[PDB]
Amino acid sequence: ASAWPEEKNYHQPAILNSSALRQIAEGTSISEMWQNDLQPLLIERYPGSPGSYAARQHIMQRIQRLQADWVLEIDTFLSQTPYGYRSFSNIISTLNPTAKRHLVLACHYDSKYFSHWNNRVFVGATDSAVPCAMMLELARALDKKLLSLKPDLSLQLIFFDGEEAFLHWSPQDSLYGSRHLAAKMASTPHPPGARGTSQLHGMDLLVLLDLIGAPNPTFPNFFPNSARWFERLQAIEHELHELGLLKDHSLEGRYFQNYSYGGVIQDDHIPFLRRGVPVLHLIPSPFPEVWHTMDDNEENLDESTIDNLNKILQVFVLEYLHL
Amino acid sequence: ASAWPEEKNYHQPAILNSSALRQIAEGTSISEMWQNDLQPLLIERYPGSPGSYAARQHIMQRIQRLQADWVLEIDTFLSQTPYGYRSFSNIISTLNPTAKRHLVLACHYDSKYFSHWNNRVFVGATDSAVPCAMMLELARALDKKLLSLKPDLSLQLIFFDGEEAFLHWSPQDSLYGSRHLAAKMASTPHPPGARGTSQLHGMDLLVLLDLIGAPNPTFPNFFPNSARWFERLQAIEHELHELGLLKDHSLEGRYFQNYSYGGVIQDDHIPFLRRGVPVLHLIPSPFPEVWHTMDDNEENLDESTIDNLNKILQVFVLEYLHL
Amino acid sequence: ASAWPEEKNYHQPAILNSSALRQIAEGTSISEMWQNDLQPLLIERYPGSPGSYAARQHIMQRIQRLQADWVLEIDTFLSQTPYGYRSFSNIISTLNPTAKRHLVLACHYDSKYFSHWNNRVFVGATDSAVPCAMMLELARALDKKLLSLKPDLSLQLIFFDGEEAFLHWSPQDSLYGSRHLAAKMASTPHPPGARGTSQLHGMDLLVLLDLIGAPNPTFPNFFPNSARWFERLQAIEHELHELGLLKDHSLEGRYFQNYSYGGVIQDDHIPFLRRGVPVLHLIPSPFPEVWHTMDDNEENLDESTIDNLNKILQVFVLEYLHL
Amino acid sequence: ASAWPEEKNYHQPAILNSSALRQIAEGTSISEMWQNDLQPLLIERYPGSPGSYAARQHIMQRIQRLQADWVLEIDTFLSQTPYGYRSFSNIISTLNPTAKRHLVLACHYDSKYFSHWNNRVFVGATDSAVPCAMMLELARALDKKLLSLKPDLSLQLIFFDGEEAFLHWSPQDSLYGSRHLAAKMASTPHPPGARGTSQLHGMDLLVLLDLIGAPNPTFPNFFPNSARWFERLQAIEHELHELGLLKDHSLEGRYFQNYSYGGVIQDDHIPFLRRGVPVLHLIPSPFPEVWHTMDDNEENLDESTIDNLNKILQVFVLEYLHL
Amino acid sequence: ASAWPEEKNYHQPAILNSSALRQIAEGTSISEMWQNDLQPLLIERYPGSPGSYAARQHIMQRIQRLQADWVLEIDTFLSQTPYGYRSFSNIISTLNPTAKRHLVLACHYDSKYFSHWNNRVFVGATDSAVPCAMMLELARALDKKLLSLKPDLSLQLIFFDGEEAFLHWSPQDSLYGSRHLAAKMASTPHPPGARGTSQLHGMDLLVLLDLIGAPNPTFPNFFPNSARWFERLQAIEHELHELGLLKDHSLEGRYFQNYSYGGVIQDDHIPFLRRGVPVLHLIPSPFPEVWHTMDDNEENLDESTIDNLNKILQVFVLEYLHL
Ligand SMILES: O=C1Nc2cccc(O)c2/C1=C/c1ccc2[nH]cnc2c1
Ligand SMILES: O=C1Nc2cccc(O)c2/C1=C/c1ccc2[nH]cnc2c1
Ligand SMILES: O=C1Nc2cccc(O)c2/C1=C/c1ccc2[nH]cnc2c1
Ligand SMILES: O=C1Nc2cccc(O)c2/C1=C/c1ccc2[nH]cnc2c1
Ligand SMILES: O=C1Nc2cccc(O)c2/C1=C/c1ccc2[nH]cnc2c1
Ligand SMILES: [Zn+2]
Ligand SMILES: [Zn+2]
Ligand SMILES: [Zn+2]
Repeated sequence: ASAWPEEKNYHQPAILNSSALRQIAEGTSISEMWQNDLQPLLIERYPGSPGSYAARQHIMQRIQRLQADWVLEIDTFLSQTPYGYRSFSNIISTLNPTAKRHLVLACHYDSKYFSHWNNRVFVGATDSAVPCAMMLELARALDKKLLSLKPDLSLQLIFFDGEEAFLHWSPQDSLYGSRHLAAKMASTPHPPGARGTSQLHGMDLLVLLDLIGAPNPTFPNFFPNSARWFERLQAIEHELHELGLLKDHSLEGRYFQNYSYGGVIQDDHIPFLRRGVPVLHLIPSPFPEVWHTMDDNEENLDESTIDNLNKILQVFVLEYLHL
Repeated sequence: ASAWPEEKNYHQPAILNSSALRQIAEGTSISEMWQNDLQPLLIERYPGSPGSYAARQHIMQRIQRLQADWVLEIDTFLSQTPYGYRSFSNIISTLNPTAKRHLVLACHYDSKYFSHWNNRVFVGATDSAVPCAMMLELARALDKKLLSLKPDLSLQLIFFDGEEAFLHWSPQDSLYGSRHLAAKMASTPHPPGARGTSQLHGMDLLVLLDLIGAPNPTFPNFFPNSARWFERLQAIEHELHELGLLKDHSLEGRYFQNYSYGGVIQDDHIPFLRRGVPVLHLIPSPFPEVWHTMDDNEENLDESTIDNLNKILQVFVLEYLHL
Repeated sequence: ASAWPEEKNYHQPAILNSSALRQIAEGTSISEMWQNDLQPLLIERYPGSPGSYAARQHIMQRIQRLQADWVLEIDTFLSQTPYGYRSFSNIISTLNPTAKRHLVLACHYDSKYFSHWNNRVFVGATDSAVPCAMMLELARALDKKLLSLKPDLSLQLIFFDGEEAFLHWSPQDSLYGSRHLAAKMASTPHPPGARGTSQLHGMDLLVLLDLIGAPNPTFPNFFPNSARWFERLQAIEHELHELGLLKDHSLEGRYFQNYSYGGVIQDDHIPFLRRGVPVLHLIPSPFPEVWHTMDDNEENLDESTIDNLNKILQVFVLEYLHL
Repeated sequence: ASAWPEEKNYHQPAILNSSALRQIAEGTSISEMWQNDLQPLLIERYPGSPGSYAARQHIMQRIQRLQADWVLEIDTFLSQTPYGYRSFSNIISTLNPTAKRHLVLACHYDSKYFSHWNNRVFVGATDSAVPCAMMLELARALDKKLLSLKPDLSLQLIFFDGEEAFLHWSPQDSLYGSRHLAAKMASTPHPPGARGTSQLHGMDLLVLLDLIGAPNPTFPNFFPNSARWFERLQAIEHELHELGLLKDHSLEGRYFQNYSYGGVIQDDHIPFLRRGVPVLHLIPSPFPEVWHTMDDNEENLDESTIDNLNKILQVFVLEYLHL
Repeated sequence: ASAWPEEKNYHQPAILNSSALRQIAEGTSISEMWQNDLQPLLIERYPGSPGSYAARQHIMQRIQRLQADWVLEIDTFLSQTPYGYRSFSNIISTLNPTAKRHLVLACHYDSKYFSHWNNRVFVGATDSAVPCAMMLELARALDKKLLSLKPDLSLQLIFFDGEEAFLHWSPQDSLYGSRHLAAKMASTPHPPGARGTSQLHGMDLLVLLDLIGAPNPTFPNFFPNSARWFERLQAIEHELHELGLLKDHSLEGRYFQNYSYGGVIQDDHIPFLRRGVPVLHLIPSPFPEVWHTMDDNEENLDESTIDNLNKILQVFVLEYLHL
């Protein structure tokens, strides 16, 4: 072995000064997101649907148009399901695919499948369209600072397909895209040429976005080995606050509260967690009230909470990457 | 047929009086223990390592020098790993190894393997040198009373090796020591000649110590089939306090708070829980802030708390045995 | 296929008005239940025993004599245990077995096995003799209304056998009755004739009653996919309070409090949960103080709480069933 | 545990006098079985299909009409498959089901699915329509004698559904009818009321036919626990050959040759074999030139082979049973 | 999915004229293969070793210089072993990779590991150097005719890696490279774009050469799904002898001895077998006397057998592609 698989345990962020926090907050627009990034994602988009494709395309078009040098893979692939073999398509977007080490942001871009019911269709605006767009926006806003990557550490985005069960939740039916990738990754050597290290050794932290966009969200600290990064999220919230750069926000309705969580939620982090990647699992607890109902729509999203999280998330990242 | 494997559900402590308690609190010396028992254990001691043999060795010397008739074993064994085959040696000390029934205290004596960082070394002072020292001090301090063991019950210690993961947490990369010993014990008639009962039948209660020594520990009540025993710790802690025999201690920071914990922590109790041994898992929640950092060192141990838990554990254990 | 299996996902209660609720409250008798439904069952009744058969007869008898066209079946089977192959018998009681959708109420009629000790016997009053009697007392109290059934939806009761471990709680030694019937039903097409849908697609909801009986329960909201229905028991609890209809009750000692839970409890629901049946697990957290003690007897049951739960549950059902 | 489930190991044939053998070989018509029991099933019959339902009904026509008190049970059921849950229906015809012990003859009434090709359809003459017809022709030919069952033994036919793969052969995609029924009978006390003796116990021996009906076939001795029962066929072939009653039959081309076999064949006996039911697996070895060909049709059946095997078999049966 | 996946089942060879056989048999030179392909590969080449690279590199150069448009992929991939992780590389030479249906030839190119014994080194000449060679030679011999592929059917060579155990042969420790490719192929839509047909579905038949190059070898016919292609290897054998294009060859020691085998040989075909690929396993039985000995070397190969085979294969292939 070498020892760069351990740099991640000692990596510390480069915190920002008020002046620079001001720039980031100004730097993101929730209304360009609602419109250019998000509103096209609010379609049925279950696996194999024409929405999976148009969403898939959408996602790319919007990255493909930034200036940073995003390398875009489509891991199309086949997996068995209760209704038989079916075709899935993960989207990986990478800066510096040799960037030996990577911080990874991820969501799922699929939407559960439901029959239409009294003319209503499920689009998951929280589950998980807001996370997709949040990621899209982050690329957009950080684009100029992200150019400065031509520590051997860059950023990677993943939009998994196939997160939701088709019929009914169970290990055998769920997490199609991330069960695949987790494993295809553990058996790809990194960097090219390596001999005992995989692409999983270069995932410093997997930051997973799930179920985001409802009001009054509260995220637990799930794992002890990413706690310190959670504590950063706390602090970034507290300070963006104390400087007036959050909207409709108060410390008694914080998002990241130093309460921990008992059990585990299953999600696209599990395939990775179980292989030892450190996961920062930004899923709120309790779930949104509209969870897995046709009311998980745009009408019930909370614009101001998304905007605040964009700013929190964009800071955490630049801080982690020392940009 | 004998039903002695049930005697454990109806087992009651013989609770102690305020003379007795004063006497115990008197005859335990956090400062001897710190010098004589724990300072030797504070070295890189991952399985393999010279540390490991030193510690193994240390542990046995300080037991061998006490008067009661301890019987130490060194189950050394092979088992597969991500880095190929490797060798582990558990330490089992036992009084009265025909004591049909045994109360068992236990911990792990390895230290996790970490490369060296800024010429710093991971030595695991709470994970888990302190528990090991605590156990060794308890045998010391109780020695003259343990002699009494020449209800057919006695005490037994175990110091597991290979609790930690070599690479990354998983069923397959962890608990090498305890997984091994739980099997070998499930398959060993107890008592010699028995036909249907294994040594696990003889394990009353497994008290397992992990992650002790940091300030403001809070120990959940994890299992309903050991919860009256967790009540006794609550009650011991209380009296030793109302009697003024704890140091820097207040009830607003009790250690045993009647709080119930969601999930399961993974640890050396697992192989014995899933086979039906009761466990009193003295691990705190949340873990210590220094967990699995190079800061899990001696400078960050709280003498006073460790000393308080000695008294508590020592009294628990005498009450269990009726000494 | 047809979409009726999704109906459960949109199904609303037919909430009842004050006068209706006054009627229901007056319609159930806790003492009748106690005398004629529950005292028969407080015997040693573990699988095999004379108890098990006496208990089994007793249940059907008491069902048999009602006016609604209940269809009792037995389902004797055989399963391996750590003492060999022993023989079990589940009780099903169905209304309108052609009712494509059923709401299911279920509990467990076996008693854990213990050696007599001090000439006492484990009879499992809360675990789970009381829940059996409540389901009984609901079939009686609601009989006139339940007759109306000659939305395609009716009610099944299930009394499971062999819930408890024979020696030691493990996946292998536990839930004999429910792992049997989960499977049996997942492989019985429903409605007869169908080609893609099982008897489980026609479980709207499984209400599992376990460990009810003791003073001061608190029931957590275990699952998001049944939370709306937990909320309804919150609403029922409230309104029946606001109206005088509960005894020795205060809202600061509510039964159903919006408190979600950490890790999963294992119980007859699991063979169903993981096949996708939404579950409502009316078990308390913390368990009763008498859990698996000989003291789990008649003397330690709060008749007054059980009465209050009888009423809450009886309403919950009429509201589901639109009676 | 009791005796009778061991009788099947001490069981001996009533070897039959030269004369009666004539009556037997005289009372079976090959062309009645060809027109009346066989040509009906020479149709597409994969499961679910119209052919399936037709065949299942044809089979019953014939059994139902014979004088003996055959007890018919369809066993419909559901199971997961490479195209999703699908439904399956075994057939079981039983005499004296109170008869604790049953000699059991079995085969598979489905056809394997193929697209069409050349406007040609796969029908499974060998695999396994002929096995089926043979069992019918058998129950006819012997009905007058079977009638005598009003040792506690009797006979049972079983036609399995869904033995063949939907897609490709795998333990997950095959033997749907036998994996099922094995389990259903493993879990079924026999005789009614029993507490340790399943319905497999009373399976004396399992004669499974398969791919029968091409010319010049070879049946290896497969299992030691039935080689005694194989030797009798070897003996039965001989003596019927020596006595003139075969047709077109060399002894230097016997059907039952001494010649053990190396590996196993996967077939509807596995499930019943893993659980220790004595099997007699009349499948040829090799397989017919036509196997899983469009040509496995009626033109390439040899009337004489089949007629030869109906004689052997029916004598095998009557000897086993003491008629 | 449609039906082209079934074309194989009905695919027929374009048998050859005795004019052509000569034309072909003339066209292979056992001696150039012997100094141009075979000898380079006779080197230590277990996985990870420089000989592994040296051999891999040799394989391609030769295919590179060929006229056809062979498309060599390189499947470097990482897997777990008893010595820990380690890297591995499979070679995939393909033609018309858009050819939906392929015929596939394979062997493994690694060599078992051994210590050095009295100055001897293991180079599995039999195992399986010759096979790498025989396949290369075929690609030569026929290139001009392969050229004609620009039914949608073509050809593919696969040289696996890590076929040989590292230590003690076992499922977990063998076929590293083929287990990895069956899975990667199982999950890769073929053709590009499809929605339920994998790359395995294009494998019409996998021809697997192993342990070839001793004298007088008997290849059994292992599988019924491919016996009709074993018979073609007879027909071709037997006709080339009587035409005299075989050397040192009697028809009293034919290789393809229509003789059936019992059990299954574990080898690289297995992962492909249990996913339903049709396999023609050309591994003699018994294995060479040299097997897994220092003596499995050039000295003990039989130039004449090898050339012979070299001729049957090439014919078989030409007959499969109709060329
Ligand atoms: O999909 C699901 N079906 C369920 C049925 C019963 C209980 C459950 O917890 C679930 C469930 C969980 C879940 C977890 C993360 C998710 N992210 C987006 N949708 C998400 C869903
Ligand atoms: O070793 C570990 N690596 C992890 C990565 C993510 C989450 C985790 O809980 C762990 C973990 C757990 C753990 C549990 C009990 C222990 N006792 C002593 N060390 C202990 C460690
Ligand atoms: O049976 C059990 N033996 C245990 C030993 C240690 C820890 C445990 O949680 C259990 C346990 C659980 C349990 C769960 C649900 C039940 N419902 C009725 N009895 C119940 C018992
Ligand atoms: O169905 C099958 N598809 C295969 C593909 C490759 C190799 C094989 O051995 C098989 C196979 C076996 C088989 C076994 C018993 C049968 N009884 C009736 N049809 C039968 C078929
Ligand atoms: O590797 C092996 N070790 C064994 C030990 C005992 C019995 C066996 O059949 C084997 C064995 C089989 C085998 C199969 C294909 C091979 N190709 C090259 N080596 C090959 C070896
Ligand atoms: Zn640790
Ligand atoms: Zn219980
Ligand atoms: Zn070999």
